[PDB]
Amino acid sequence: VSKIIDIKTSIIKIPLKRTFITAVRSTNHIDSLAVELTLDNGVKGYGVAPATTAITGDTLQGMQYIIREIFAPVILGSDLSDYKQTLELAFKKVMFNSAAKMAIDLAYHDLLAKEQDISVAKLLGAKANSIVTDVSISCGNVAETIQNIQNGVEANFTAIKVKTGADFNRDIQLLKALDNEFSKNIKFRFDANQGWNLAQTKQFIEEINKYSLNVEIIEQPVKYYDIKAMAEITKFSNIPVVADESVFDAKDAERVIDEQACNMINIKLAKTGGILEAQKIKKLADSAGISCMVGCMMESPAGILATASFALAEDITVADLDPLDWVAKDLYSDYITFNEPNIILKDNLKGFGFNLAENLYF
Amino acid sequence: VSKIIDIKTSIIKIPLKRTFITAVRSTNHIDSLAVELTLDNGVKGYGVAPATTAITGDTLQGMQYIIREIFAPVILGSDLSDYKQTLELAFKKVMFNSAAKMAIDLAYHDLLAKEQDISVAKLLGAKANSIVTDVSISCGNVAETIQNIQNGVEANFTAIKVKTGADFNRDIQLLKALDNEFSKNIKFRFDANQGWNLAQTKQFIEEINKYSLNVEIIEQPVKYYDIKAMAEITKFSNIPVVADESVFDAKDAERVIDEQACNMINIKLAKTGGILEAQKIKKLADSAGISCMVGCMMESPAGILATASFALAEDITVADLDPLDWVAKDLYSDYITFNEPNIILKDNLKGFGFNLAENLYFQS
Ligand SMILES: O=C(O)/C=C/C(=O)O
Ligand SMILES: [Mg+2]
Repeated sequence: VSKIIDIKTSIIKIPLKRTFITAVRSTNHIDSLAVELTLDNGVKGYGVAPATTAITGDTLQGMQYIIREIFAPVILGSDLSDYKQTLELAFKKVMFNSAAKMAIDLAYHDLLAKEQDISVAKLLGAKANSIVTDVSISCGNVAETIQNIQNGVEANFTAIKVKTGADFNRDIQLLKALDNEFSKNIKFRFDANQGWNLAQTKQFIEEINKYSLNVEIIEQPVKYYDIKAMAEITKFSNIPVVADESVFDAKDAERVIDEQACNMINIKLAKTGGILEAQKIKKLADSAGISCMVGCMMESPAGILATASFALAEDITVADLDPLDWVAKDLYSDYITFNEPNIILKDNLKGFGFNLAENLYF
Repeated sequence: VSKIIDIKTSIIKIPLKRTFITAVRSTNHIDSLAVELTLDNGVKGYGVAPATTAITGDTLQGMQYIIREIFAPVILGSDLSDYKQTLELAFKKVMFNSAAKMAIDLAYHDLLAKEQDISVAKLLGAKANSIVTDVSISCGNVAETIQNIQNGVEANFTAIKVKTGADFNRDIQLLKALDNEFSKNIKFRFDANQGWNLAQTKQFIEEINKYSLNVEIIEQPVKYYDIKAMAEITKFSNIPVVADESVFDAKDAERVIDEQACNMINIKLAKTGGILEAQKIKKLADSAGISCMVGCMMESPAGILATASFALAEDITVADLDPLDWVAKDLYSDYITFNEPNIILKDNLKGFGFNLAENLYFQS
């Protein structure tokens, strides 16, 4: 039987086509750690995860140490077929650092798929190859935001993720401008990234209802830990409420289900620590009648591919996967065609379908 | 008006005299990161935090990067007196990594006290200089466990923290041996490190009550996130239930208070990310009528001194501060008198008094 006999890691930095600015940070590149697992039959698997320290607490340096010194001793010499057990044993030695776990989990799935000579998407049960993404619009003044949205529509996106929560007055006034400039064929997804309080959230919802807008979701309006407010907003709202930072893992999902704190969960592999835990969330959500979407960090097209593979296998059609729009096409053109707004997996790939040759070998 | 003009770090590795084993992990050593903040008047201040990856997720490598590349740009050039808003802005850039935050928070407190020519304990409002600690006992077979406790008793410890949760059958059998070997002048504290399930915890508490033992606390019997079981256990138990891993920060404290999920919170600076957040927890607990104790990771004496200084200032008298007993005396004797089981702060130290630059080479 196949055993994992080697583990390597590599830091990969990808340039962005434009400056990416968040509440805490500004950057021109993506930081990623890649891991390579080698079987004793020569087959190599790969996984790639972002270090988004502000969200998951991961750092490249921490991930590298965790994988080399903590996970590796558990993994080396183990049978591939025992992966579920090996991963449970390995991950229980580390609190948090979900992105480090993601990299390992993905590499394992790459191995499992390659051993069957299929794609990871196929391994996971996917049939369809294509998923629609929104385009993500950064915070800004009303004028430039309206323009950014217009560029998105002209680029063929009909689903628009509008970031809010930085300036509440701006968020409210934006609604008037949206109602004037756009019809109901454009659908909006707001993500406040924890920036609103309870009263503000209610106001924003009421304000939406004063206009005629197609608004699909209100995402993470309040602090990740204020589950009471999330439940109250979910009850108050006529628009589906999405838990993002409130849900990393299956036990977080259990809490928001128990407390009725959202209508939909935004699953991100960098939060879940990869595909196994993401599957557990989807299963819990299905049982509870809670819908799921998929999302990502500003991260490698490799992570996007893994996420799209998971969503296609899980019948998740709502996706915020835009980072492909931020990087050079030739980075992903071997495994993905992005014909906006469609992310389309290429045919006949083995495993995920990307290799690290340039980073690891050249 | 003093301004922070440099930030440097050094790794510290310390060997343990004996093996530390809990339900979560086993180790013979402590890995820590020390940070040094330099003021423009030349005064330096220090903090030290453990990398206990299985508990706080911190690593030496992540801590180094966070402190030098993430926190440092926010801190460098800032006025010392701006510490509260500087730490708030810096800490917002990093989710988790509470031990990295502890190191920086402690270094700031060292500076604050030094600038007033007093000890940190004095800065925080302490009156007393002495706190009593238990000694903790590694998971192991019954015979070796009894021997370790006997060692502790002969060393003058009367409060004994017994690690459980690794082997439940052993845990139950041990109670019989304790009852046979020790009087009620010995006070036991059980800590399962999350290792039991709900049914086991109830059975253990029932078993305790079949014997004659002086049992002070049952600590974190179940998973950190099973707040429902913690509440059920708290309501079932005649013994105070302590939340440890269930409470890192003030918002965790609010949750366990709201859900009646413990009788007491074990405050650790490596979980809170330092003194400022630990003070917020204590205040919430006081308002809720919930008691606090202080605890630690298996960590350097520098973290122990910082924690004792906080406890003394907050009128916290219940302490699991034992790592001094696991390491060479000469590591702490500059700043602490440990007349077991009493941790006594030395007189007339400025700031904490760690004296780290003497033994460590700090680099930016
Ligand atoms: O593993 C440690 O460092 C400490 C654990 C505890 O005392 O709870
Ligand atoms: Mg979001």
